[PDB]
Amino acid sequence: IVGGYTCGANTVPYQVSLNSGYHFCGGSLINSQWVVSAAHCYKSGIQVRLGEDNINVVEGNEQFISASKSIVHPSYNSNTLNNDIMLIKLKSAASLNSRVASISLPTSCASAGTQCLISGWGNTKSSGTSYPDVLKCLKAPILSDSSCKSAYPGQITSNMFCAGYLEGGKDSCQGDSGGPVVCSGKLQGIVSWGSGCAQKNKPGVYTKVCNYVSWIKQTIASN
Ligand SMILES: [Ca+2]
Repeated sequence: IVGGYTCGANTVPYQVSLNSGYHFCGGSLINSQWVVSAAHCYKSGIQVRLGEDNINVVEGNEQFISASKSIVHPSYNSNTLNNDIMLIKLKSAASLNSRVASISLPTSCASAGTQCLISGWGNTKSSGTSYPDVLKCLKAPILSDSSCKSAYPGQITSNMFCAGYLEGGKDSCQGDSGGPVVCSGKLQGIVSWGSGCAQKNKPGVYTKVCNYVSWIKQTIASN
């Protein structure tokens, strides 16, 4: 996250870190046994880390649970990043409390102008590299589809939205991918892609979760 603020420990209780020896992507806890992330974060050998603030220090609220199954969306396209969404089943259910909690799926899609919260452990610089150890947060609005398509001609599908600031300076970045975009208490987006981070006229692009609720629910019900 570039241009954000330190969230505070366990203030984003649905945020997960995906770990394969190191943090590589975020995700969101949607019930006691399932996480949603970005398909481009797929790899074998995932450990899901819940209850994290500092990802390099054991602070006492963590739960570390291995994945038993990963399911990339049937229509994910790695070249265009269309349908950039993946479900991960945990080997055992997490223990839910005030510091480790699920986030609700949306019943309706959010409109442009709605303010959302984006969070992650990704790079905090638009030029160069500095990775934080504690969770960072950013408040940002959903942009109109017309502004999004004007920023990224030929690249925005109906399964994507832009959020952020056309002036630049505040955005998600590398290492935030897979993490949550929460608006009015519901999961509306997944951190997916952008051109650099925090550049003028290049806001972040997010997977539009409301288009996937039926797939999510049916997949969980049968796996
Ligand atoms: Ca920790």
